[PDB]
Amino acid sequence: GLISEEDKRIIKEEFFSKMVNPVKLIVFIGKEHCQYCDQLKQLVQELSELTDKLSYEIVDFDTPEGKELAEKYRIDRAPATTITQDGKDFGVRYFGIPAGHEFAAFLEDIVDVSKGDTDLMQDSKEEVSKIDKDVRILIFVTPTCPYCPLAVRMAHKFAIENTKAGKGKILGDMVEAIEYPEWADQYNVMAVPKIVIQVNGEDKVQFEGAYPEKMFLEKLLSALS
Repeated sequence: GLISEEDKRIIKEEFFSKMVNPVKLIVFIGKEHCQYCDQLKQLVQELSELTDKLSYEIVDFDTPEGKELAEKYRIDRAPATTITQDGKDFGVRYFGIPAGHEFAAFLEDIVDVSKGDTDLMQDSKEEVSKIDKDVRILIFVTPTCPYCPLAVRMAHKFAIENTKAGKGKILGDMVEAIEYPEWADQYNVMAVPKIVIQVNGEDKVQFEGAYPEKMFLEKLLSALS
């Protein structure tokens, strides 16, 4: 009972009732960094039981088949969850448990991936549609940070539109800092959210705070230079 019966009802009528295409949550789990693996596994299961348009699959990252699946979905470590549209990679990932304020953002991502659509401004979709370089966006957060979801959701919408444009080169990765301290220490994460925009594997831009759509995009674009 990780999710109460009342919440299940609310999740179904407020979120999953808007789903269109089936969504599959592919969760990679290994023997490292997963103090909250049981909750993560129980979580994706409880959500999947809410609708026939949502399913999950727990993948063992510590095995050769698991590693290969990880490569196909561009996942380099576990725990990690990629929200796919019936297996199709949209670059919407969560590294760690989506607890606290990140829970609602997780639910919305499922819907947006189901619909394969976002509410970004037209100007922003047109720009994001032109991006043709491997872009990885890290969003360091904590379950307690109320603004963090905004940054996670913004990067994810960028990933979705870039997938819709037929590029599929933008990866939006929410990183739960409490579970990935070493990774967070790597970018001197203090205040959250902390955004790191990488192009072709190398860091190019870094900032703190949930930047509005136009400014977040401005930072993404400058990173591509």
